[PDB]
Amino acid sequence: FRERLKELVVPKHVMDVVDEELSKLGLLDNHSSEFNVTRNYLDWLTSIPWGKYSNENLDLARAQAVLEEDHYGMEDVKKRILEFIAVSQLRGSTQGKILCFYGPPGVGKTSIARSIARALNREYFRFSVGGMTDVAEIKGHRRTYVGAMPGKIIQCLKKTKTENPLILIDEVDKIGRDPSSALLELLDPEQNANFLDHYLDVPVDLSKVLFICTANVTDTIPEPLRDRMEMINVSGYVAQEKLAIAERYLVPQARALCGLDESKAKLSSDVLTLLIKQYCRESGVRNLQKQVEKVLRKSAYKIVSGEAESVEVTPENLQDFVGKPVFTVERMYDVTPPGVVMGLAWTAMGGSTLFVETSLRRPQDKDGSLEVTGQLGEVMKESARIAYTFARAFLMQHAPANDYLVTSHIHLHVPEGATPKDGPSAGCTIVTALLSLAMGRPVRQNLAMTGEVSLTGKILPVGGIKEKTIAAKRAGVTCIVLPAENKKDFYDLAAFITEGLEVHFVEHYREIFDIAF
Amino acid sequence: DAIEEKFRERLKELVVPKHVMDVVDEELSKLGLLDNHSSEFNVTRNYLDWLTSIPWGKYSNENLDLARAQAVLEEDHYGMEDVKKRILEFIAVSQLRGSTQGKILCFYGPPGVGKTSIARSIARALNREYFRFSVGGMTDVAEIKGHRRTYVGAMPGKIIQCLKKTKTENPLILIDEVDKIGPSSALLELLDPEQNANFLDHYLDVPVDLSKVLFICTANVTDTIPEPLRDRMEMINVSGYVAQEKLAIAERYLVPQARALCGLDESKAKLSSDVLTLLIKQYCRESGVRNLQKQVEKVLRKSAYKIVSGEAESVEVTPENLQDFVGKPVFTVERMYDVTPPGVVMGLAWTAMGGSTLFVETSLRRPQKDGSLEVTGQLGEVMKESARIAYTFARAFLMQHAPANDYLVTSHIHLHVPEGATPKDGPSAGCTIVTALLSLAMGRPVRQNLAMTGEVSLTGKILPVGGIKEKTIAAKRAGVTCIVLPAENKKDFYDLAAFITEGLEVHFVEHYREIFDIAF
Amino acid sequence: VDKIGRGYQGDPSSALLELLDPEQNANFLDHYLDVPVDLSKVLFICTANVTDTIPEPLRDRMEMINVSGYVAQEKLAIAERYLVPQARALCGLDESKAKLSSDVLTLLIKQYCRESGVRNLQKQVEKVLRKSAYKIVSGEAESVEVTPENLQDFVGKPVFTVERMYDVTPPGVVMGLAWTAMGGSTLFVETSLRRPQDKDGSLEVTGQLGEVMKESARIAYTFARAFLMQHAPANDYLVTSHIHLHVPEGATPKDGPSAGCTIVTALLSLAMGRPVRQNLAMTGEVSLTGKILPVGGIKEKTIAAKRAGVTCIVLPAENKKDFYDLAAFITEGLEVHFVEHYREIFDIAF
Amino acid sequence: VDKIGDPSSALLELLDPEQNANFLDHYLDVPVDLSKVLFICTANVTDTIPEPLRDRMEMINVSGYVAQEKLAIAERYLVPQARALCGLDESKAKLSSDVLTLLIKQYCRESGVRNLQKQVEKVLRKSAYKIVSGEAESVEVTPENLQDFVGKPVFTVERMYDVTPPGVVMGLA
Ligand SMILES: Nc1ncnc2c1ncn2[C@@H]1O[C@H](COP(=O)(O)OP(=O)(O)OP(=O)(O)O)[C@@H](O)[C@H]1O
Ligand SMILES: *[B]([O])([O])[C]([C][C]([C])[C])[N]C(=O)[C]([C]C1=[C][C]=[C][C]=[C]1)[N]C(=O)C1=[C]N=[C][C]=N1
Ligand SMILES: *[B]([O])([O])[C]([C][C]([C])[C])[N]C(=O)[C]([C]C1=[C][C]=[C][C]=[C]1)[N]C(=O)C1=[C]N=[C][C]=N1
Ligand SMILES: *[B]([O])([O])[C]([C][C]([C])[C])[N]C(=O)[C]([C]C1=[C][C]=[C][C]=[C]1)[N]C(=O)C1=[C]N=[C][C]=N1
Ligand SMILES: Nc1ncnc2c1ncn2[C@@H]1O[C@H](COP(=O)(O)OP(=O)(O)O)[C@@H](O)[C@H]1O
Ligand SMILES: [Mg+2]
Repeated sequence: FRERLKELVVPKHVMDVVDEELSKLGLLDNHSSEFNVTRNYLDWLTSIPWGKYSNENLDLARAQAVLEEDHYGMEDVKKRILEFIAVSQLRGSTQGKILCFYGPPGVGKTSIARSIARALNREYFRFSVGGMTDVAEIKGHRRTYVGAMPGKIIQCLKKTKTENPLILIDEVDKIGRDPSSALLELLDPEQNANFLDHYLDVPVDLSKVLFICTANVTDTIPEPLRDRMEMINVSGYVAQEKLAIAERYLVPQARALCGLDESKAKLSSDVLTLLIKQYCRESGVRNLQKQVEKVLRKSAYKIVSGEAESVEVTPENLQDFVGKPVFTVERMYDVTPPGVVMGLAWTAMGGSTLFVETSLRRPQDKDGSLEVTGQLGEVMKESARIAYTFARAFLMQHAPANDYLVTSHIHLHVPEGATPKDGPSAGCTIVTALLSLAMGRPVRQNLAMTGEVSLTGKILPVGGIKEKTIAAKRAGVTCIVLPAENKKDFYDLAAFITEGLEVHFVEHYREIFDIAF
Repeated sequence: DAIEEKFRERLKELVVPKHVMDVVDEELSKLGLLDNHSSEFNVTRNYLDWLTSIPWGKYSNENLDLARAQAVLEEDHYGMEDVKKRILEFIAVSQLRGSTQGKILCFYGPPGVGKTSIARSIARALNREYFRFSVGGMTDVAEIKGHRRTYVGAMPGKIIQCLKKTKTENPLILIDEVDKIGPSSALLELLDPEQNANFLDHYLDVPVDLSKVLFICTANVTDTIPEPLRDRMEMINVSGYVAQEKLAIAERYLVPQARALCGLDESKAKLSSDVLTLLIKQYCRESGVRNLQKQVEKVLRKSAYKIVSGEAESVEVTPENLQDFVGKPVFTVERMYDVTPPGVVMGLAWTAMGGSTLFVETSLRRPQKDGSLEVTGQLGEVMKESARIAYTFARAFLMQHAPANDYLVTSHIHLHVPEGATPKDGPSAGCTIVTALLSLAMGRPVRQNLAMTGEVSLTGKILPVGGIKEKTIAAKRAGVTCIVLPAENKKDFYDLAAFITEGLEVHFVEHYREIFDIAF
Repeated sequence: VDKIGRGYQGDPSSALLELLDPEQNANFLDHYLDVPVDLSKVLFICTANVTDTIPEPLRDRMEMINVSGYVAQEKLAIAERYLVPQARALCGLDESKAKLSSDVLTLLIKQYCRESGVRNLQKQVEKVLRKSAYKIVSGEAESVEVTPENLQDFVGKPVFTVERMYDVTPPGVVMGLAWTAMGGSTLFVETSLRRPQDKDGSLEVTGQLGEVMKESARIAYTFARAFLMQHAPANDYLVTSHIHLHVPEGATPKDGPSAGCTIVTALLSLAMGRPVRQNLAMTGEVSLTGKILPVGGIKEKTIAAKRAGVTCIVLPAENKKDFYDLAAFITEGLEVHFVEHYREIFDIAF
Repeated sequence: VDKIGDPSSALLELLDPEQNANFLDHYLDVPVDLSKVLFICTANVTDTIPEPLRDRMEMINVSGYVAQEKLAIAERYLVPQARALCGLDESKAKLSSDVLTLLIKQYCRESGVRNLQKQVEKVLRKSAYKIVSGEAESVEVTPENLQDFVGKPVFTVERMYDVTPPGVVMGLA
């Protein structure tokens, strides 16, 4: 009854509400519907914590030791959390921000939230806005409908019993059809102080909550939401990074979940590099986690079934635990013919490498044409047209007797003809492929290039230098050609990502021609 | 019975009209006959709760001191001249007629230019009550007009809830994002001085008097607003700020507020004007100070960390060490061509994020039966048709000027506008395309620091264009020293601040012959 | 009534079919009363902007009567007889403290307020009046006068200033008239040789033309060929030349079956190397054999012609009733020629 | 579980092993420990609304059956149960192996046995009628009268060509 509120610091308006609802409760009689609906209303109103904050430890070094020990890498998230702690110290009060991590699947966006709430000692709640289409799942129903529930944030405040509980909203890319309004008001510093749930009319404060959001790509998020939160990039890992993550975090966790311990089941680091290079193709450690779980589960069975008293997974018997090595190519061409050139692409899942093939379409050396296939977007077809024009101009100025590309009928294809692809990059790639076909020369053998081209030959910047460079390193390239204006993007990469890479920053195509031949 | 007294007491400080009093008496006498357990009693008590929580005569005591209100406005925002002049005229009229009043305004402009915050500043300057009301993406008319008492989940809609929350009958309601409304025929009644005096909410079933509410709508564009709704409300433009205004805003409003938000002191964290100019010029590219606020907050956060953690006792940010806080510059090019080849010409464009500079490149698709022109660069249909017009006029002009050229009628040309991923549109760049074609044909480059904008017709007439301010700013920023505008944009250009048109040798033209004699 | 929601759950425009039945109003059955109520003595008045959005069964029960817009003279009368006095009653000013002379109001209508309604004129009037009130109550003045020179200091910069692209027409252009919501509008039709020689010819059109207008261009091109063949059988222009036709202001979309005669005249003037009469607008749909067919919006087109300084207007002969139903001040100084076939337009224009 | 309608958060809380020990139901005010019950859930597509379920739910994929496995299933489990349901027995109505392979190959090609079950029930109902009415004191189904029981074959010869001319080549879909 009224004892659930003597520990709470109840506001005045909600005090009037609970008083008038107590009057209604007392005037009504038992075993009646109205009695029960008022009972539920008052129970919900007296279950909300109206004045309490969780004791938040603003100690810097302890929180840094907490964060740095349960998650590898991810410097941006930890730096932002430490600055958050510093600002909370200076302000003297417990404050709240709105953050958003975006990155490929399985890079720690969800577990870093839990470790963060453990560091700040706040509570923790998670709920996904993925498939929801009606706003009553957040704002709640109304007290009049036959089945009435107060939503999914009042439930947070009730079960956590706090006013700053670090709500994590997973997967805000997926949104039905628009609850984005309720989302924004929930994620707005001007609409947070008063929330006004639908079930219980009285508003509640949310300006102390720490809203963390996780997405895979920023563009599917509504533009209104793309301004009420900061954007921290959680990036994918490399082979050695994945291996460190595996050894230090995945094997212990999966093992302690399966029941075994360090003696009864081991995984040599060579087995882990096998499960990384071949049995997995990703920028995260999700499928790697599944593979390690499968290995340890079969190990647990072989233990309990009495086939062996301890298992040591080696490269010699990994097949008995996972089967055959999918992904045993790692790049289409090993030695490129005169017509094909390696290019770099990227997407939300991470970087990727692709090739641009050219060929003659009719048997000779009335102008030539250029067929283009490969499920290419409109921008990519226009870039191919620009590349064709500039390649003809360049071949005329450099080898005025070739006559190729002027009388020849060419066909240009980008393999994997099933997957669609777009973008203004690979213009320099298309120019290089056409010129190498016209000259009958193959380009340097481990070489990838990325960069937009213009009708006069200038090389314009591109995007996603980090992921493209990761993919080029993984595909085993030694040289790489970039636009000169992406130097600042390239030199933000860690020192171990750009070790065996010979880099060239160019402004005009003549430099790319000098490099590729 | 005590609820009869509670309802009859709420209407003591109110001057209730006659029809509302009739409805209240009927509903009270009806409530005095129901059973406290039936749903009829619940719905009648809800009706009498909503009927008495309307401020039937309660007005707020507005501040009508012009000097006090001007001082309030001038110390909350910066340079919103038209909005402040409008509110001062509003006060002047309310003072000259002695009674309160209501209007329906619409502030429209690019994002982040303080449209939705000047509303709160005005509500404070006027001593009104402020209410937020978002309409973007709304689809249900029952949010404006409500449902009957009959239905279960029945609320009286947003305006009645406003009147109940603000407790005054002349609040300031900010109908936000009327250009993105999904439903809009209810607003035709909400804000229409004819019907406005008797607004019928479907729940109350008794008309309210919104004739003294100051409605303020915000939008980014006026093209997506229905024509009658644009006919109802008054449009007031809130344009984006130039670099100097952005600097003044950062120095006066953004850095102090971000220090307050980060819990700093002025002695601890300092940002010189050079650092702020560097931010504005290189780390953010938009019309209003919205990303600049984020950059300032980031710098101050990293300063707070360097202090609390124990690095230093004071942080003094310089244009040198600014990298250690926000990283490397983002927009440090300012121009694609330094010396234009014989076939490229610099044009001007603009968007909601300010103005831009783009070049029109041309070249030969085939060596040395007529010619063709292939255009690429993600051009809209208007831009492609302008390219066709430019091609035809360039052919005719070169025929009349150099009759023995034979170019432009026998050559196959490719025309490109770089940044091939960016979609472009608009009838301008006609003169730019004509100049590109003629320069490629004659083998001559244009004047070296020259930008031109203007729609061309089939006989060579230069027609007016839009966004002279933004194009002029972008040309000045890109190091342009000669600008060629249409003659009918002369007043648009001369109504610009003196610090924009300072070092620009401008030329106003009517026919293309004048542009040709300039550019060559 | 043209804005009722036809939602997934609810179509009230079908429940109106009983409320507005001239014969079945006498027994209108409400679902709460369950007793028919005689409604045949009620004066129902509906208001709409567009008529086609009302279902035909419903549109048949109403007596649709039209409330047209206002021409400049009616707008000036409305202003100085209802708007300025009401604006003064609102802003609490007096006739003696700020006077809006008829010259100022005429200029304000001519340059700023051009649509059919009278709702923007109200806003400009009260803008002037509130700026005067702020000058007065702030002590910057004790009385304000608004003249046609300091008007731009009150309302801003004019919105309409040119009214005419070409003042003297070259051998390829010809003036046509259009219907707009902001009064009428004048537009020209430019034609130009596209290739360096006077294997057949071709016509390319630009200017954001609708489908009906492109078809009108095709028909006008065919008839222009036929007419120039019968008239000057040795011209050979329009048969082997590559023409480009442009309706300037290439950003705004334009449509309609009019401008047939305009396009024929443009092509013929280009072929003969002759400009048309220097103050001559024309409008009319042409057919494949040359017949000039009726058009719409005669009031607006005539207003726009008279406003752009046109002295000779040409209309189809079946628009004579439309033209002579216009007020006396609209059609007083215009030499109008009504035509049935195109040959008459050719004789007028040359 | 993917045909569920708030029941989503209710299940999300129920399956949780930290809220498992205290499951207070609205009828019994007394809590009950459910930390010893074993929960299994089945579905057909993993495109249901809650994603944090799939974080706690361990997905296992039950693939289809090739024709041999379907025939073995039909001979061992399906036909006995259908006989039990129709009241027949192996002496009265017999379904040989070749007729079952024919039935699978020409009528039921999906990944499950939902269609083959209805087909064998159809055969057994026709057989029950034939033995009760008196057309035959015992029925023997054979690949030359199965259509008299189930109607026309659904699938066909599967080879448009037997010997390919110079132009045509067989691909697989
Ligand atoms: N001239 C100015 N003076 C002071 N502050 C300003 C000014 N312009 C913008 N701001 C600041 O910008 C911030 C946000 O601006 P606001 O959200 O009002 O922009 P907006 O135009 O409403 O954006 P949107 O159209 O997207 O709603 C406010 O905190 C405000 O202080
Ligand atoms: B480039 O950076 O623009 C690049 C060119 C690529 C087609 C060789 N495009 C991409 O990488 C796109 C993403 C994108 C970039 C820029 C604009 C629009 C889209 N990714 C892909 O095309 C792709 C295709 N298959 C697999 C992975 N990624
Ligand atoms: B012009 O004013 O028409 C201009 C031509 C430009 C492509 C050289 N176009 C634009 O300025 C458009 C805005 C617009 C104006 C008029 C009608 C429709 C649209 N802006 C852009 O195309 C653009 C492209 N890239 C970056 C920024 N703006
Ligand atoms: B005509 O009367 O059809 C005319 C042809 C004009 C392009 C020379 N068209 C219009 O008047 C249209 C309205 C219309 C009337 C009748 C049928 C279809 C359409 N208006 C416009 O074309 C226009 C032109 N410029 C600006 C705005 N509107
Ligand atoms: N640095 C890391 N240390 C430990 N675990 C990691 C790390 N990076 C990723 N993981 C693993 O990734 C998984 C979480 O991925 P998540 O961020 O949920 O991806 P998504 O939400 O995009 O599917 C966890 O199993 C976690 O163990
Ligand atoms: Mg706004």
